[PDB]
Amino acid sequence: SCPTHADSLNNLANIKREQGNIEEAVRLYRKALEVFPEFAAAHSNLASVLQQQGKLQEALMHYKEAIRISPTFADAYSNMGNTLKEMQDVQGALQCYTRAIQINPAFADAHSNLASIHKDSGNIPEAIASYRTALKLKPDFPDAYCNLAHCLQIVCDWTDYDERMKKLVSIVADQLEKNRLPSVHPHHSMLYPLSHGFRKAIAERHGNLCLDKINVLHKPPYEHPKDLKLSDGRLRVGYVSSDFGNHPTSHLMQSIPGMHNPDKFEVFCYALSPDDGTNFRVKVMAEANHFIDLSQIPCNGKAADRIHQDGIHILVNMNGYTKGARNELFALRPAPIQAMWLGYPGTSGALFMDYIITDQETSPAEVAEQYSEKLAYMPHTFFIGDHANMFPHLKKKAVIDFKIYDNRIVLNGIDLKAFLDSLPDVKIVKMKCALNMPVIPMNTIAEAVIEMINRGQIQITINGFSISNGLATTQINNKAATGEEVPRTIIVTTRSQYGLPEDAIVYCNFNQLYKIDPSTLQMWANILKRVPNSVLWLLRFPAVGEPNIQQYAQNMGLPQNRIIFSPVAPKEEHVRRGQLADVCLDTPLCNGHTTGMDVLWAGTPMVTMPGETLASRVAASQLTCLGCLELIAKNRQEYEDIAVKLGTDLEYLKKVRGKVWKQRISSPLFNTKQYTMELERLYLQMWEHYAAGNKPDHMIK
Ligand SMILES: O=c1ccn([C@@H]2O[C@H](COP(=O)(O)OP(=O)(O)O)[C@@H](O)[C@H]2O)c(=O)[nH]1
Repeated sequence: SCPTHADSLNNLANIKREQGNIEEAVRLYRKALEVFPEFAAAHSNLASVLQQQGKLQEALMHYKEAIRISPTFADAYSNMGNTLKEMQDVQGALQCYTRAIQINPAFADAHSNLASIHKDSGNIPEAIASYRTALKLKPDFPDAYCNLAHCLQIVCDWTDYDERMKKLVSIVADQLEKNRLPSVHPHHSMLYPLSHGFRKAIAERHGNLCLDKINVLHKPPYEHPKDLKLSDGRLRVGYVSSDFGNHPTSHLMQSIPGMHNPDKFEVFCYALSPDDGTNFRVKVMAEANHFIDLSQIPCNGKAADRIHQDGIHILVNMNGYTKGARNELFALRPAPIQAMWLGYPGTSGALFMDYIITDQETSPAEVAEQYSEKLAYMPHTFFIGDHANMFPHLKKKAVIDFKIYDNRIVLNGIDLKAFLDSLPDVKIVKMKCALNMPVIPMNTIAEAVIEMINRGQIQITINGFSISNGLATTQINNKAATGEEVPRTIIVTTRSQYGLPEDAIVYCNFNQLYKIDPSTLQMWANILKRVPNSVLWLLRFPAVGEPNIQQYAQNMGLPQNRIIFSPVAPKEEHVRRGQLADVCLDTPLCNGHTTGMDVLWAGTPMVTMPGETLASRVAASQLTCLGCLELIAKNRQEYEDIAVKLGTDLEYLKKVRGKVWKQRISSPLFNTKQYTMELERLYLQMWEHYAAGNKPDHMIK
């Protein structure tokens, strides 16, 4: 019952904790509490190691004790908050934060945590405010600084940008050198000028967080299959994602599990999130050989057991370091071969991952040192899209002529042909080097369509055919607006709907604004200045970034009307309105990935400049697969030149649009059947290699 004794125990456990011996520390803390139970400091310490080990429910118990013993303990309130946050009790976490701030107005950590809550809930201006307050109270505060840095990045606040990037590097450099966990998230490292080494290290450090959380389970190594006998000659492939539902990932690969060859493969889909009722989740469950809902097995131990009992040979990680990931499953290694795929544009940096599925364009062998996994190449690009299936109505288009452009007033529809054949005089414009663009002339009918658009009407009727206003698809068929269903009506899309000029080159970029940096905007200003008859089309993504971007745009000499903003739209509208643009200017810092497949499906030429990171090379990979090497810039000047040519030489622009318009169908880019077959071949290399007794090595065909 001696406090001086218990205190000595506490001091000793801190020692064991800094040596990285988490397990012995817990034993010492527990000894201190057995001696002197009213020991606030011991409860608080034991709580944060229990939190590290993912034993949240029990850590919460000890934080509460620490609070009862010392009601002035703002540090304990703030930590207990983090625990509740991790338990998905954000209401209770918020209470813990504000209460710490009430007790100690100058307690920086609580302000930083309060900010994070806002940052997660999309309230960026509020998060930015609380971070700034935390930094005023505690100027040397890496976590706060780096998160604020990301907030500023999100809304395009480039105040002291150059100096900011320099301090981020200095922070990561100092933390890595002192063997601490870097304040920069692995997913965000792709945005800052860190060395390839630093990025991988960050990733690794983060991957190790899973280890304390699984070591606690005390699980033995799993015995993996050495053959395919128990699976009747079938390779068992497990796809693990928290995004089987209305999420970009499903928009890319939902068709794949059903395209696997049942003779050689047995597809197991492991959902980390619960059913959201969308068709995406419905399709994958219906076409996968087995669909397992792991969201109902919260214990990573019991969940990995499930995977192992299914007998998976190749386990595929589609989350990496994104929201909803449960990499503890991979840390446990329930499969002999575990690969990174599609969902995360980076390296896990962790031992528990063997391959990263990619291609020679995205990840050339000379930069194989930015990954920790062995490279596994797909023949063309590793990127795939399900556009051919989700938006087949965009396979053909038709225009209306107002005195011929291919992107001023556009009609799409599965029944578009039958409607045209009902019209009196339709001119059929040929595309050279089997393809044509029907042109509806300015008639009484063509006037009624314009009319519906100008008056903001939902829809009209022409010769019994249903003509829909592209702005109101969600009132006509919400499932069709989200991409879950193919539209059953003919849709009209115009530049007037979005305030785009009818007589100008339209450069577009439909990415989140965080992908844009000062150097990129400067590049785009140079283009707009060299092509005076043009505008830049961007999205309010988020809206608060618009005033910031516009502000810098005018510092570069661009009048307001040069950049035109639109609101974020439903999937189908988003993809469809891409048809309106003449050219898409890709962001070099982090390319449009899904967004890249989007603009390409509309037959819109995309100009890109491949960097060194995987994230910055996906666009070029897409383009080479498509067959457009002349849209790939080697440097900033060639990028600006390529865009200035497409903008000023109208025949060259017509020729390239015609290329993308044809090749998006003829190339293997949107071919999910071929892609799946290539993927299967890649798997079999992986398996043959492992069965032959070898350890993972690069897979270049
Ligand atoms: O106006 C828009 C703009 C974007 N998107 C969708 O939002 C997602 C963007 O997510 P992400 O930032 O991850 O795109 P990526 O980085 O993969 O290109 C994509 O599915 C787009 O199709 C949309 O539905 N409407």
